[PDB]
Amino acid sequence: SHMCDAFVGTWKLVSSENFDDYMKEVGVGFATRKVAGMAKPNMIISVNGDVITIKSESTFKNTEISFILGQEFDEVTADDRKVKSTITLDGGVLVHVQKWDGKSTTIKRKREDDKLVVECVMKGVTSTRVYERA
Ligand SMILES: Cc1sc(NC(=O)C2=C(C(=O)O)CCCC2)c(-c2nc(C3CC3)no2)c1C
Repeated sequence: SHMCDAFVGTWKLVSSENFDDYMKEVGVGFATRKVAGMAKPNMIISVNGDVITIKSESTFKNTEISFILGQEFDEVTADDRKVKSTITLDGGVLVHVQKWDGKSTTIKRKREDDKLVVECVMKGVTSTRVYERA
């Protein structure tokens, strides 16, 4: 058993708060925000040795990242930003920092009761996206 056991599985989005404003702050344009706003992605998390994989599967777009904790990687986001990402575990919370064009956003993923709560922060704007097991 190990580092991210309680994260592993298939998760479905059940609620989203303040996501449009988070997207605005990140720079997403109108049409993408509207289509992104409707999506109910599945989040699929797996671990194989030191490598963690997080897939996002939806109607719009399927994306995937694989990474080692603390080791920077290149990532193309759902809104087509080319970012440099680093994910660490801080007190049981996955902390994902994306850097691009002198900007930064932080996405925190944590287990709370039977949910996986995703908090997305850019400058003063927070969006909370709640997932349940599928
Ligand atoms: C079909 C989907 S899902 C999704 N984003 C998520 O699902 C996101 C999260 C999650 O995994 O819940 C958590 C992190 C933030 C994003 C987008 C989308 N994000 C963006 C900008 C805000 C980054 N632009 O588009 C689309 C088109």
